[PDB]
This record gives sequence, structure tokens and C-alpha cells, in this order.
Amino acid sequence: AGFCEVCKKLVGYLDRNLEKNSTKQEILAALEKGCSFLPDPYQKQCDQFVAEYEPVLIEILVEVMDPSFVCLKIGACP
Amino acid sequence: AGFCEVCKKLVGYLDRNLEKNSTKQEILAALEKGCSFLPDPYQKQCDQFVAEYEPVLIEILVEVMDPSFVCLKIGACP
Repeated sequence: AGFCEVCKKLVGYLDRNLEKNSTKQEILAALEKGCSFLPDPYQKQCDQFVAEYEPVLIEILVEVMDPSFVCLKIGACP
Repeated sequence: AGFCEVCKKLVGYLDRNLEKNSTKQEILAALEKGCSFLPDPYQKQCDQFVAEYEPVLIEILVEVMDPSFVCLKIGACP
């Protein structure tokens, strides 16, 4: 549950601002900008989470963007 | 280097606001209040760091409070 809430949060914003057919290159850009959009308290945690999981984030978010489920599959929410 | 900067930061504030002879019980209180004193971006990362390392934090900070060194010994700064 360590990175779970920030995961749900970061993937939440992606889902909410990205169309379900984006290319790898648009999910990358979004991910690398996504943390500055979360409330202040989460920023530094988020872009640490992003640095650790963004290969798998990209690999999965081309398929599905449900935040609740994406964080589960990647292991962030146990 | 994942929790390294926030470590140095959290231990930095302890060092700066706590006397070198505090009891376990005063370092606990301080630690469990210490994250809300770091800039906004670090809060959520900090109290995740604190939840993960506070047994060893307490165990060491009764000896030494040099932030640079404390984070090294506990493994946060590799």
C-alpha cells in the first residue's frame, strides 16, 4: 500500500485526461508531466513512483487505464 | 537515491530542532511530526519514508544526528 494511493492518483489523472488510444509516446509525455498535477503533498512521491514503474506503466496503459486495476496489476496496490 | 533527499531533509530538521540527548520518546514524537515541516512536495514521500525506517531511525538518532551520515548508515543514501 506504500505507493498505492499515489498510483491510483497518477493513473487516475491519465485516464481522465488521455484518450484510450494514445501511443506509447503520448503516455510517456503525459507520465513525465503527470506528477506536477497532483496535489502538492504527492509530487515528490509521485515522480519517484513514476521513475520506478514507468516501463510497466507504459506497457500496461496502452491496454487499460482503469486506475484501480492498473495499480493492482503492476503491484503498487497489494 | 530513492528516499535519499527526503531522508537528508527529515533528519536535517531533527538535527536542527532536537538536542543531541533526546530520549527515544522525544525522537518518536519529533519523527511523527517531522514530515509536515518539510516543503509541500515532500510531505507524502516523507511520511512513507518515516513509516518504513522509523525503528532504525530511532535506534540511530539516539547516537548521532548528522543527516548526511544517518541516511548513509540506514541505507537510504547509497
